Amino acid sequence: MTRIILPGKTIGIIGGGQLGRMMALAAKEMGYKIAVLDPTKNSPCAQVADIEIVASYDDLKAIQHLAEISDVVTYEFENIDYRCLQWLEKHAYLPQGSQLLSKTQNRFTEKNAIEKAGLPVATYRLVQNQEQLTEAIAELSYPSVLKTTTGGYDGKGQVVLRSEADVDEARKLANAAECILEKWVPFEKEVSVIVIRSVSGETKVFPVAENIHVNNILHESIVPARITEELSQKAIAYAKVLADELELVGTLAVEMFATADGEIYINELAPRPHNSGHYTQDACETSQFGQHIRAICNLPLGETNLLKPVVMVNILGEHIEGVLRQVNRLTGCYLHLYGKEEAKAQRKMGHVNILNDNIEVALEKAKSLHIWDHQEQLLEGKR
Amino acid sequence: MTRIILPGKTIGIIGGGQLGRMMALAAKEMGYKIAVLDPTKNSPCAQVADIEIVASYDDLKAIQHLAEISDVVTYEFENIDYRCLQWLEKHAYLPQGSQLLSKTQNRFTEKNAIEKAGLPVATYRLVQNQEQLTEAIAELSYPSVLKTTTGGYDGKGQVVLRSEADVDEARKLANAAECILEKWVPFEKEVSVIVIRSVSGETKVFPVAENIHVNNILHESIVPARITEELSQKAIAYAKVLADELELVGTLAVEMFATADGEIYINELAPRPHNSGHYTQDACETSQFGQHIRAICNLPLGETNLLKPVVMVNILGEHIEGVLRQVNRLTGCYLHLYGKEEAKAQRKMGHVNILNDNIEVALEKAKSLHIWDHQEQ
Ligand SMILES: Nc1ncnc2c1ncn2[C@@H]1O[C@H](COP(=O)(O)OP(=O)(O)O)[C@@H](O)[C@H]1O
Ligand SMILES: Nc1ncnc2c1ncn2[C@@H]1O[C@H](COP(=O)(O)OP(=O)(O)O)[C@@H](O)[C@H]1O
Ligand SMILES: Nc1cncn1[C@@H]1O[C@H](COP(=O)(O)O)[C@@H](O)[C@H]1O
Ligand SMILES: Nc1cncn1[C@@H]1O[C@H](COP(=O)(O)O)[C@@H](O)[C@H]1O
Ligand SMILES: [Mg+2]
Ligand SMILES: [Mg+2]
Repeated sequence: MTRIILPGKTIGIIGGGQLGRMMALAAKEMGYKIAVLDPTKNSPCAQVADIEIVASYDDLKAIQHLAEISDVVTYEFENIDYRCLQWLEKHAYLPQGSQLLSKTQNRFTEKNAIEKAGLPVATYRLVQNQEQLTEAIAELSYPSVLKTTTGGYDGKGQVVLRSEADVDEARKLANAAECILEKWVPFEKEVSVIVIRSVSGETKVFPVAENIHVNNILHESIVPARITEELSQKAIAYAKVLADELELVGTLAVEMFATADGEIYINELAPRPHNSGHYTQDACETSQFGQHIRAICNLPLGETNLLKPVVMVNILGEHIEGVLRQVNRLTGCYLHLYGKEEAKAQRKMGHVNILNDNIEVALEKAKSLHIWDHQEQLLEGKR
Repeated sequence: MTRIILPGKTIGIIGGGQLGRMMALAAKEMGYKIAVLDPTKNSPCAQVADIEIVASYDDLKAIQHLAEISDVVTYEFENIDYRCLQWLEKHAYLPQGSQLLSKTQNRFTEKNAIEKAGLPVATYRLVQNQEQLTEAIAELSYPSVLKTTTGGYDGKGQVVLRSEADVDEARKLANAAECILEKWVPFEKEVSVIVIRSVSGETKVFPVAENIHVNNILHESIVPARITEELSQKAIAYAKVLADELELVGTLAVEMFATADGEIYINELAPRPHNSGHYTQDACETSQFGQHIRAICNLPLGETNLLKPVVMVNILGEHIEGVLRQVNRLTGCYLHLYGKEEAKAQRKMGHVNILNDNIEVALEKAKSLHIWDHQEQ
C-alpha cells in the first residue's frame, strides 16, 4: 500500500539469468543487497549477488529460504508453480502478486484476459482435440496459426496453416499439446511497449520499440519505432489500459502487431523486464530494470523519456567471437555481456545498444560490423 | 600500445571505496570480472567484486596477489605509495603508469606540471618552515591560502590568510606539514572538466560542471555550468592540453577557477574519476566510470554528450537519515548509495542526480526537499 522497501534492504530474485543480473546491477547503484535463487551455480545474477541459493524452482524449502532473508521478492523466471506462488504471497513480500502471472502462462487465458480488458487480438479458438481443430479451421479459414497454449521457451510448437495441405502437420501439433488457433494477421511491424506500475499505482510508459525477429529470436529493437505518431499513441494507450485493468505491479511488456492501416493487435504479454526493453539501459532516462526495482520497492518512478534514438542488437552464442574480434569498431555502441559460462549457438549472451541521432545510421552501423550477416541474410525473402 | 583487455577478463582495483564500486558496476555490464584490494572487509567495491583481497595498501605480498589474478590493474584513490605503482608497472599491467600519480600527489609538483603545459596557476611558494612562510607572505601579500602539499584527510588541510591576523593559524599549519602558499584567486565560479584518454590515444572530454563547495566539501555539481560559451571552450581546451602534456592514460579530473575577466586558473588535478563527475552516470551517454574502464582496456571510448541538464547533490553522513525519510519525494531524482556501513557527519555516503530540462527547477528541487538545509547557508 504505502509500504516502502528502503535502500539497504535485500531484494530476493527468483531466477539468475540476465534479467535478474540487470535488475541486481540496477538495485546495487541504490545500495540494495541482492539474494538470488537459480538451479545452476555461478549464474549471471549470482555473479552480482550478495547471496546465492542453488536449487530447483519448484523446491519450496529453497524458495522459503530465499523469502526468509529477503525484504522483498521478485522473479525473472515465470513458470513458478501455484504452491510456491501462494506461499510467497502470504508469507513473504511479493508485491507483484500472482494474479497477472497466472493470466499470462496460457495463451488462451491471456487472450481472454486481454479482451476482457477491452483490447483487440487476432480472432482465436481453443484447440483441445482434433475435432476442435477441424471446427477452428472451418471458422477462421486460411491463413491461420496454431500454437501451443503453454511452455516452449523458443516458439517450437507453431504451425502456420496456409492451405488444406497444412492440416496434417497441425494435427500432429494438436496431438502433442493443448493449442490455440489464431487468424493470421497481415501486419507491417511488430512493436512492443514496456509499462511500469508501482505498488502505490504510479505508472510510466516507455516509448514504442519496433522489433525484428529472425528464427523466432529477437534480433533488433528500434526506437523510435518507424510508425506514425498515431500508431504510437494507440500502442501506448493500449499498454496503459492493460496495466490498469490487470492491476499491474512491477513491469509489463506488451507485444503487438501493427498494420499498415493503423490497427494494433496484442500478441503477447510478459510480466517482467523483457528483451525488447534492453534499449532503455542506454537510451532512456531510467532503464526498465531501475524502474522495475522502484516499482516493487514503491519508490517514485523515474522518467522514461527517450534521450537518444537507439538500435539494440542481440548477441547470441553464434555472434560472441565476432563481437570480441570487432571490439575496436564499437564506436557509438554500448556493449552488454551477461557473463554466461557456457556459450551455445542461439543462447542470449549479450546485447549491444547503438545510439545515434539518426536511426538509419545506427541500423547501417549494425550491418557494417558484419557480426550479424547471418541474420541479415535470413531477412530475405522479405515482403 | 595497441593492447586490448577484452570483456571476460579481470580488472584489478586498488582501493575499495565508492569510486572503485562504480568502476566495478560499469565494468560488470560489459562482462568483466573484478578483483579489489582494500584493508577493510566488505568495502563498497567488494560488495560488487568477484574477488576480495583484504590487506594494507603497502602490503607488497597482497599487491603481488592482485597482479596475479588480474589482466589489468587500476587504482581508485591517490594516496597509494607511488613505489607500489612502480612494481605493478614493471611486473604487471598498469596502463595508467606511476608517473602521472606521482606528479599530482603533491600540490607543489602538480603546479610545476601545469606550468610546463603553459596554463595559469595561482602564484605560489613552497613553505617548509617559519622563515619560508614569512618570506612567502612578504612576496605574495594578502589575501593568500596556505595548503599542505600532500594528504587529503586530517583536521588541518588549509588556512585562508585574509589579514596579518590569520598568520598565527598559518604558522601552526606550517609547522605540522610541508605547504605551499598561493595567491588568493578572486573567482566568480569553480568549474571542473573530466577528460578521458585511452591506451591508443583516443580523447574524450565531458561537459564543464559548475561546482559548489560548503566546508570545502563538494555539495553540488551543475551541468551545464552557468558560464559563457567562450569560458566553456577554454576549460575544454585547457583539459585537452593537460591530458596531452601529461601523456594521460585513463581519467583526469581538472578543477578550475573561472574569473570575471574570463580567465581560468587550474586549481587541482586528479588522475581518477572524481566527485564532480558523478553527474555523468545519469546525464551523459557514457559515465566517467564506463569511460575509465574503456580507456584502460583500450576499447573505443563512448560519447560524452549531455543528454539532459543535471544537478548532482552529495549525500553526506549528516544527510543519509533525511534521504531515507524523504525517499517518497525523489521524483526526477536518481539516487546512488555506496553501501558504507558507518555514517560519519561529513563522510560521502552517496549522491543524487536531479535531472530536469530546467537547471533552476533542479536546483529548486534540492532546496524544497530540505535535506541539505545545513548547506543552504
Ligand atoms: N496471428 C498471427 N498472425 C501473423 N503472424 C503471427 C501470428 N501469430 C504469430 N505470428 C508470427 O509468429 C511469430 C511467433 O509468434 P509468437 O506468438 O510471438 O510466439 P513466441 O512467443 O513463441 O515467439 C511472431 O513474431 C509473428 O511474426
Ligand atoms: N588560491 C585560491 N584562491 C581562492 N580560493 C581557493 C584557492 N585555493 C583553494 N580555494 C578554495 O578552497 C577550496 C579547497 O581548495 P583545494 O585546493 O581544492 O583543497 P582540497 O583539494 O583539499 O579540496 C577550493 O574548492 C576553493 O573553493
Ligand atoms: N528470456 C527469458 C524469458 N524468461 C526469462 N528469460 C531470461 O533468460 C534466461 C535463461 O537463459 P539461459 O537459458 O541461457 O540460462 C532466464 O534466466 C532469464 O534471464
Ligand atoms: N573521495 C575520494 C577522493 N579520492 C578517493 N575517494 C573515494 O573515497 C573513498 C574513501 O572514502 P571513506 O574514507 O568514506 O571510506 C576512496 O576509496 C575513494 O573511493
Ligand atoms: Mg513472441
Ligand atoms: Mg579540490
